[PDB]
Amino acid sequence: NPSDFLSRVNNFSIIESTLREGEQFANAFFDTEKKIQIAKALDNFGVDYIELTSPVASEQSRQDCEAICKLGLKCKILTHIRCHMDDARVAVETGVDGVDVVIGTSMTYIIDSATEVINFVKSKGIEVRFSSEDSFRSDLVDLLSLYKAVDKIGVNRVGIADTVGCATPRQVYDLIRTLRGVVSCDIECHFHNDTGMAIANAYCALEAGATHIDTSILGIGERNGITPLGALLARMYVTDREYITHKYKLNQLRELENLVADAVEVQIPFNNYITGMCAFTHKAGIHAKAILANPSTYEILKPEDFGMSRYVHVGSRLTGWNAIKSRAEQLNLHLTDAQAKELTVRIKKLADVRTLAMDDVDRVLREYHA
Amino acid sequence: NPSDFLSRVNNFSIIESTLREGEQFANAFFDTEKKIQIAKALDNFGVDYIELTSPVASEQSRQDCEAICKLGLKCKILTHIRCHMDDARVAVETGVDGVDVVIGMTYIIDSATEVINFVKSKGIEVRFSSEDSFRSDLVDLLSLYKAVDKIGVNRVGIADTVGCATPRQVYDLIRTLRGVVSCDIECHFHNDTGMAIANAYCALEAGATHIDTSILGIGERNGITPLGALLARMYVTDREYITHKYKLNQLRELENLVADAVEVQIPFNNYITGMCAFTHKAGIHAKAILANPSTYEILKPEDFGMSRYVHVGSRLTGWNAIKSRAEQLNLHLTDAQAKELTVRIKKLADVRTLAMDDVDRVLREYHAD
Ligand SMILES: N[C@@H](CCCC[NH3+])C(=O)O
Ligand SMILES: N[C@@H](CCCC[NH3+])C(=O)O
Ligand code: NA
Ligand code: NA
Ligand SMILES: [Zn+2]
Ligand SMILES: [Zn+2]
Repeated sequence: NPSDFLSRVNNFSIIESTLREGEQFANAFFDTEKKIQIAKALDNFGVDYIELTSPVASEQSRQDCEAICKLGLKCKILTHIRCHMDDARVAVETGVDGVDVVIGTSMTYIIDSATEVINFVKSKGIEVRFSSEDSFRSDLVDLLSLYKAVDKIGVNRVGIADTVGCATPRQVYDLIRTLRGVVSCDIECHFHNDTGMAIANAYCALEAGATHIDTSILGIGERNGITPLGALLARMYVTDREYITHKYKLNQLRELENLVADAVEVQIPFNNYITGMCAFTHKAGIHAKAILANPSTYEILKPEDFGMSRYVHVGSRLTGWNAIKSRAEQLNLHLTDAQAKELTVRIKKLADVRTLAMDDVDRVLREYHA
Repeated sequence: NPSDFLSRVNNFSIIESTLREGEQFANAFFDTEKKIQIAKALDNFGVDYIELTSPVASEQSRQDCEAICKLGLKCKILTHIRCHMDDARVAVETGVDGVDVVIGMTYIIDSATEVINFVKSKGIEVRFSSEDSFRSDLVDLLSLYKAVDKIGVNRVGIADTVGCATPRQVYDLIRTLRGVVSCDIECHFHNDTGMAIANAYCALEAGATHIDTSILGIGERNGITPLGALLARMYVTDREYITHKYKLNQLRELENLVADAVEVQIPFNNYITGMCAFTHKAGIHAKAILANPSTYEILKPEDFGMSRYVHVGSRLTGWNAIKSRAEQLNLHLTDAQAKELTVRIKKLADVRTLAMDDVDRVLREYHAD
């Protein structure tokens, strides 16, 4: 009971990191124009913050950070620096709303260096966050003493980052809960998905009092990336439907993912949360009898909350035009006769070149909107 | 730290359910021969149990269950039934090693006693499970497991059929169940909200002894705990245990075998075997972290049959992209093979723009060593 009072499950902010973490994705090479498209779409979608690659990284990186701060977006624009006064100056000139100071223990000297940079940023009227890299493989007592010191100085947020992807949910819960007892400020969390824990860790972090979670569209990032944006929203929606459906424009998630999928040349995985081919499907037939209750009894995600029309009850392999129509009708693409013709021409010239895959259905449909 | 004594993180069994949960996957239509292939590959990979679609489901289900029990596999073959005596008779005749009795208050426990004792009298292992355990009345559920434990079963089963359970709620439930019963505990987790691997992990921490998985997680809706994903997690917790128990270098072929049968791509971000799993960004974006990218390698590629993390500077295109990935996968490609692959890769880009998913797709037909 009492700890429910600290839970942030229906009162948190997303720090969208497709334009920071996502630039570490193996196939991400965003140009200025494509970053701007993504920033605008993220803002329309309803995230509170977007984070950008450090403006010290490169020239184009500094220019793009300046351009994005000039767009008039509703969400706040963040970036990050190393703990050097040099970098801080560059960052505050760009027009960002906040700066993360990142350090690694991954001792008395850290506290001193960190104070100069924190007060400089603060004096420029800018939000300041203080974070550690590889927080779960850093000495616990040193880490916490450091957060305590910077809390006494005054920052807006402190950050925990599982950079390596080894943290487990109850381990995260316990650390965040202790951090929540040590500091008086807000708490942001960043979780790598190497072992499948990035969404679970995000959730436990919120339960323990974290106020801000980093996400990435389709989870793109270093290695297999971080907490996916869509995946977190699916989880948080189950916890509080009315909060998530009103805060975000959930019916825009598919277009937002397709925009990134195009840029980084990937297919939306068949089992992607919400938007994957198979996410809103039930098996009909001899295999529906494999559970005791009717398949429709298990619909934790309501399809129309996410812009879709139904669960598809699959009893046979739908092939050709049949597969396209079903998926298109599920996605609310009201396809004209002329559109239906191209698709079955493209879908043929595809299957004739190579034996068709379930993923190809969504792939040939990408170019279409509701 | 006393509860560490109850943890099963380095001492557990996998109940592989590609041939039960997986048949509920939208595009799964396995024939006898394909089931037999998957069952043999699973046994070689080293899982302790496979689960099969109930032999009451259809004629072909019944036939396929019989055939698989006759293959001489090392792993135990399980099936499941409803709490009905007729179903029990069919199941025991098939030659399975174990039967799960699945239910949805006094009437339940009388019927359950009847079925359990029958199965036990055949010298077959018996498991008692509930469907949608996390949306059932807690006190009725636990009283039920207690009663069934006094009768004596080999295992009790918790199933998050709907995919709403959270890791700490899983931990508390399994932990209470471990206090209530004296027997083994199996857990089944759906992945609608991304919690299936975390729930599996927490269940092991709390004393569960058996976890259901599926290849690529395939199952009803977006499926259950994935086989590869669970092993990646469990490998980090105990590398020596996982690497000596499973044949992890056969994971890719195992997934490709299923992927081909159910007509899907291997997702770009798939645990271990996805295009991107063993990649670092090189360049201006390597500077986004403080430490060298190679500091963050919780999974060692050579433990999973791979040769390196690929350090990505530019966009590798054409045969340059194929070569990089084939060398990562230890596919020693002949000049003849390298030729035909370059032929196809263009005879595909000339139909449309290449996804990085395509690289793994054209490589599927190729084996290591
Ligand atoms: N990619 C960085 C992000 C740290 C974010 C800190 N606010 C990491 O994994 O450590
Ligand atoms: N498909 C069933 C499997 C139950 C397994 C119980 N041993 C479910 O999700 O509930
Ligand atoms: Na406090
Ligand atoms: Na006990
Ligand atoms: Zn990161
Ligand atoms: Zn299931």
